[PDB]
Amino acid sequence: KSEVLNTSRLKEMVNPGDVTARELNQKQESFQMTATMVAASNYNFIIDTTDHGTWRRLRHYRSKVKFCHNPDPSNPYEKKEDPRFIHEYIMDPDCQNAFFSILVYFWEKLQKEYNGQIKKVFCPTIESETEAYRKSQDT
Amino acid sequence: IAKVIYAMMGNKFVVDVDSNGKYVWFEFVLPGQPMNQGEIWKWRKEVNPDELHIYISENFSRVMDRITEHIKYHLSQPHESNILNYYKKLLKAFERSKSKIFNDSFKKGVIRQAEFLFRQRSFIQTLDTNPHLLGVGNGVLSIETIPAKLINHFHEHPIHQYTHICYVPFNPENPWTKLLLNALQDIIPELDARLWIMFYLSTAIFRGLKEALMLLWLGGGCNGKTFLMRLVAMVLGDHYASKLNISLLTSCRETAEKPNSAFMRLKGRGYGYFEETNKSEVLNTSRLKEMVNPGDVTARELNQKQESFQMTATMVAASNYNFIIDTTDHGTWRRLRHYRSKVKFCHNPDPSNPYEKKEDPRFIHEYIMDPDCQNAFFSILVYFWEKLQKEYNGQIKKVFCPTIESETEAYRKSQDTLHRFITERVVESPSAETVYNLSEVVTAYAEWYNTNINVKRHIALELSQELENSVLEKYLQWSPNKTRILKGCRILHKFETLQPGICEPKNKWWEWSPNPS
Amino acid sequence: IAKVIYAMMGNKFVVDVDSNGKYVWFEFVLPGQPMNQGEIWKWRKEVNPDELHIYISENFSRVMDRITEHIKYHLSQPHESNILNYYKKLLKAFERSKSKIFNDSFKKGVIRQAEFLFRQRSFIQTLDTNPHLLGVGNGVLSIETIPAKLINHFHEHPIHQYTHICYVPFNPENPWTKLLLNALQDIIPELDARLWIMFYLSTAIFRGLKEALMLLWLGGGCNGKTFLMRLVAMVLGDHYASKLNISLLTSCRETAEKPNSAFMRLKGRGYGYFEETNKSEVLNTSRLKEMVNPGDVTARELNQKQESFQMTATMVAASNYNFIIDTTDHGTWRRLRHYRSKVKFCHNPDPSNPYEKKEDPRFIHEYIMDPDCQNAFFSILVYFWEKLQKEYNGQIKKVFCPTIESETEAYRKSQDTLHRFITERVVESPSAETVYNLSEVVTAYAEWYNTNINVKRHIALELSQELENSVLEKYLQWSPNKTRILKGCRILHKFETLQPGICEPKNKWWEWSPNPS
Amino acid sequence: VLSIETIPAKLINHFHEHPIHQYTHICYVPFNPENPWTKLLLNALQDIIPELDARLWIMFYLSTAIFRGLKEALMLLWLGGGCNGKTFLMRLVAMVLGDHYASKLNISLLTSCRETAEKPNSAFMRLKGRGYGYFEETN
DNA sequence: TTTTTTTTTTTTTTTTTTTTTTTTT
DNA sequence: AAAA
Ligand SMILES: Nc1ncnc2c1ncn2[C@@H]1O[C@H](COP(=O)(O)OP(=O)(O)OP(O)(O)=S)[C@@H](O)[C@H]1O
Ligand SMILES: Nc1ncnc2c1ncn2[C@@H]1O[C@H](COP(=O)(O)OP(=O)(O)OP(O)(O)=S)[C@@H](O)[C@H]1O
Ligand SMILES: Nc1ncnc2c1ncn2[C@@H]1O[C@H](COP(=O)(O)OP(=O)(O)OP(O)(O)=S)[C@@H](O)[C@H]1O
Ligand SMILES: [Mg+2]
Ligand SMILES: [Mg+2]
Ligand SMILES: [Mg+2]
Repeated sequence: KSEVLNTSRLKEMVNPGDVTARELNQKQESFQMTATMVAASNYNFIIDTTDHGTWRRLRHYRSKVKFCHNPDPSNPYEKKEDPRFIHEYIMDPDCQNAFFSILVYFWEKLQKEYNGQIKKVFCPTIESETEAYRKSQDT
Repeated sequence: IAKVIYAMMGNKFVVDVDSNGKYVWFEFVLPGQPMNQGEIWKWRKEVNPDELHIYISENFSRVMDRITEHIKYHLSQPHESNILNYYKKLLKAFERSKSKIFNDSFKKGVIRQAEFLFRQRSFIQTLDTNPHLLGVGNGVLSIETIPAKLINHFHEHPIHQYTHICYVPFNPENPWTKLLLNALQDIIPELDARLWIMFYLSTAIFRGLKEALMLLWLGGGCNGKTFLMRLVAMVLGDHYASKLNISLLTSCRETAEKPNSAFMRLKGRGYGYFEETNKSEVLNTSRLKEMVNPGDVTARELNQKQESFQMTATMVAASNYNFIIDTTDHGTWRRLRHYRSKVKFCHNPDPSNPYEKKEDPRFIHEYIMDPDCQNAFFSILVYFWEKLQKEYNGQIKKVFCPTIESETEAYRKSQDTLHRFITERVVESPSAETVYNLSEVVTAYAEWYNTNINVKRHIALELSQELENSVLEKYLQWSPNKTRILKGCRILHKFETLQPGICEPKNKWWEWSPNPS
Repeated sequence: IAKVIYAMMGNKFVVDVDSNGKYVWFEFVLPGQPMNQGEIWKWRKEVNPDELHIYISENFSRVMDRITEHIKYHLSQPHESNILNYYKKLLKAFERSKSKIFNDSFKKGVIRQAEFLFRQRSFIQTLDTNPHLLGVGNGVLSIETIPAKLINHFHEHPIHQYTHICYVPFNPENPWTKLLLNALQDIIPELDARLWIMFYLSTAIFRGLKEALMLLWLGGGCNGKTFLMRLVAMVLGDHYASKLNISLLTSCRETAEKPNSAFMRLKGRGYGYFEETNKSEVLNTSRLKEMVNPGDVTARELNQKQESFQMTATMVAASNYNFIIDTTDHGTWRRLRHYRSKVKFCHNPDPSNPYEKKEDPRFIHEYIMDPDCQNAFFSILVYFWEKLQKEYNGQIKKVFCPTIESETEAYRKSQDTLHRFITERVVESPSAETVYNLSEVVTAYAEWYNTNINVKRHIALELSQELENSVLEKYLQWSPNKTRILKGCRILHKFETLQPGICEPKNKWWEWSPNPS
Repeated sequence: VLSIETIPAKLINHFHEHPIHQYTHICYVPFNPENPWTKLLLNALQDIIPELDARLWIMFYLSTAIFRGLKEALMLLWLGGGCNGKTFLMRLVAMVLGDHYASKLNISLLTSCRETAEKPNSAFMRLKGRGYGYFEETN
């Protein structure tokens, strides 16, 4: 369901800096994280803060397609599921090869255009959906 | 010597490095050698190659004597000063080396050296990967093609796990098979439900990817569900079937990350069953969807590091108490199935109780100890899986059964506290309006099922939208301050008042009948 | 050398690999050698074959001497130039090899080499598996056929565990047997109950699958329960009996924490007992029915992995505090039997108290360390087991005893909080209408026994169906809003105002009397 | 080694065959009331407990501490106040008997209020072979 | 209830081996 | 000087 969270080890992983913590059964060595984070859910996240910096390093979106097994013409923002589309199509290595090619091509496009600055690109939906969250989530 | 031995008996031994970095020897079993029951025509794990140790001391001696004989024969023929000293020195050195093969330190060194020669890269991780091969007492059974082929001869399949249940082709004429079929028909009266449940159970033989379906059905207190669960688990074997904790799904409790030996279960297993519950159990997403979907999952080796094991076993949960489900998502209530039994065995069965019969006290205490019973059950399961493959091509969701998915949807119409409150307290009484942002309604609903159903921590936002996920939002506009105030209801308390506002099989049912069945 | 040794005395030793992957040595004990008490005619576990080391260093010497005579005897007879050098060289080589056996490094390698020759596959897991064989002080006891036969000579039974109680044929004329029979009869005045209890205790000697039955009996505060409980365990031995903690059966709800050692009892133990409790306590748990049933169970013990073992033992729970039973499962009630003691030994026994006698201070403090007491008592139990097999063919449920199952069913009519409340506030006062939905009846029933009986987490199921599982459903309808509103009755919390609306044996009882008895 | 098998007790200071290994470092001598220490202890002991019958009964109970076999189930607890000298008597016996046969256990154990689940417990141990257990004051 | 006990080591080679120079062929 |  919906989850409540605020700065609870949030900014420590948000920033590209360095943190450190328990290492299984040891003390620590170092944590230089470089991985992109994504958190998709069907329940609204509860945030209770007004820090400008936290909202600065945040993005929000909301998809509008909810496929149905009985899709009528009156439902434009949904279609028919393919049960095998998730159950299979991942086992075929050719699918991963094609997806990897797509990812490499898109990364090269990003490097060519905005030179590695993800925030340099402009998307009307992006930020707008994020500031919409800012407009919300404020008791 | 290691090279000679590898060239000599090298097709029978395989050495591979374990997960801990220790070399392990595997032996290929053949008839006519000391062995455990049911371990024929397939590989086994060996601590040290003992029979290789006796082999290097027994069989190599004949080759040694052949070399000695050849040397002596060459010495016999007339020659020149070469046989004066060279042949004699070779004979002396070879004689001194002959006894070396018997030395224990020498033998250990030879074995350690030949570990590298017998090394075969990429062997452990490809063990039991084929799901169409199942280990059996009389060899290996292949279900890749219909009909399934029993292999009792030489092969090259990487099969090591097994069960000690000998396999025979499905023979309905067997007395034990007929008795089991009749008993199974009696336990579940409906033909269509019987067939559907048997087809679902036959999927436990397979070990590959399967459709994400969960079976959970109710039954009588003395129904006999646990008999079927224990029988299936016994027939499949420990390596493929294991008894998981019913509460596990009901209560996620500690995270999988937290040391869990049950998390090390479901790895390679083909069966996991839930025991009877002492009472009704509530569960929702408490490691539910993780066990539901067939995707690969991690593997927390108790206190050790975090592995990843693929899960494919069939999960079944049987109880005499219902289970509390608190959710509305269609996806969760689309990979579940429900059924209810109707047989409550009695030791004084009057004619006025057709939906029950006399117990057999020895039906559970014994009748599992007979190996013939497991053979018959295994044949039945194999035959049913073959029938499913023939008809629906492995698609369990494709088979139709009217009584099933009807009890399931009936259960879906139940186990919904929100609808009870709706068509108990507000519906049929819309002729008023008292709503404080539905917050009063949320609190009333919460306290209502706190005493009515159960007490638990609440979140205001869960009903902030679930109210619109009902028939309540038929009249809900909002004030200038929004507040989404409902436009009609009546908060009712106490008594108040009503204020204005299938076909029976002919002789055989295992024959499945034609496609309509 | 190892080949010669195995061909010479190889039948006396067996080498098998343990579960941990370490070779283990087993020696068969024969009379005429040192041994621990009660370890005759059966296999024993030995870390190092010490008797073998002295055997290869002493007994093997004479075989060496026979070689020494043979070579010189052939040397004595005149021959050609072969005896000039051949016999001389071999004799020098052999005498050099003579002293090699007395070396230590040489002997270590011999033992390691002989581990392959003496290896016997599938030997540990088939040890102590036959339930009809019991290790006794004077050999091994077989209860396969009536009468039970004691084997005290050579055999091939794979038996390793034992108890140190020497067996003698049952003699009722023995003074210890006479005293034990008299005291035991006085302990339980009822003949039929005495017959029923002894038969149940007789199954403890068995080590195979048994009828699922739980014994618990009540009575006097100082009856003498622990005397009989201690005697059976002491006689039947530690290897087959264990002290079981009551907290395991009375754990709150959790199945097990990640390690568990107490539950790993009953692995080979054929008997476990439960003692007096601090106070009346509830025991309705998962283990209430999970442990009692003959189905196999699995658990983990710390470093030991999470394996399974068949529960094979008889459970008895004697106390003076009545156990709080709260369930409606007829299956659970099947496993349980109840009895009440009626003897309270007193230090001032007057004739006006026939249901008691004088204590014997030395009855428990001593009379146990005497081996003859154990031998006589064990004979009594063994005789009973043969007798029970003769009459009821080893079926404990089919034995008849009028006083048992009568006090038990009277106990069943108790420990029913709901039924007690039924004829307390609503029944006998049905002429009113003050019954809302079942939630209010849940609350009303909850608050009653909250102080009258105990506090408990009142979940919905306690009356969501028990209303139909009662006598109050005769008038149970639902409104247009459903709600299952009862037709109503005088709830009337509290009770204010009125409510409107055997045969004594002649001289011997172990003779059991004829079949009716 | 001191033998209490037969009356009177006999001391073995020569060769024998009894498998005994544990001991205490207190030398044994025949009981002589004429020793100044024997009189000194007896006088103080007599003053500690005034009643003759109680004095006899208590010390007869404590005399069983030498024995190491099975004993009748008797629990002795008694009340005092202030500097009553109770600690003196328990402490004297413990060292006299020695650690191999006497030991001190947590007073909480006596309370029995604490309950132990499936978990290691050490204070329950140490009672093997001993013949004397003494406690102290509580909160 | 982790917690710390449990785990998990943790000795792991070591001796030896060979030679051994002398001896005695 | 080479083999034990
Ligand atoms: N086909 C059958 N013919 C004869 N007896 C049967 C048959 N099927 C079941 N029984 C008996 O009826 C009972 C089966 O129901 P139960 O086993 O009591 O129900 P359950 O689901 O197994 O829960 P349990 O076993 O009570 S914990 C057993 O006593 C069986 O021996
Ligand atoms: N048949 C008998 N003849 C003589 N004395 C007996 C007999 N049976 C029991 N006693 C004695 O009477 C007492 C038996 O009752 P209790 O021992 O007080 O009750 P209990 O169930 O044994 O509880 P505990 O464990 O002994 S405190 C013991 O002192 C026995 O020695
Ligand atoms: N028999 C005795 N002869 C001489 N002095 C004694 C004797 N018994 C007790 N005392 C004195 O009284 C004191 C003993 O009392 P305490 O040991 O203080 O009290 P307790 O009851 O043993 O427990 P504490 O120590 O007060 S918590 C010592 O300081 C002794 O000097
Ligand atoms: Mg059952
Ligand atoms: Mg007792
Ligand atoms: Mg003091």
